[PDB]
Amino acid sequence: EGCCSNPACRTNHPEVCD
Repeated sequence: EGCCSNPACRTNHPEVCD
């Protein structure tokens, strides 16, 4: 996926990766 690594794109919206 595309935001599940950089912890800051993840924590913004995480359901689009985890």
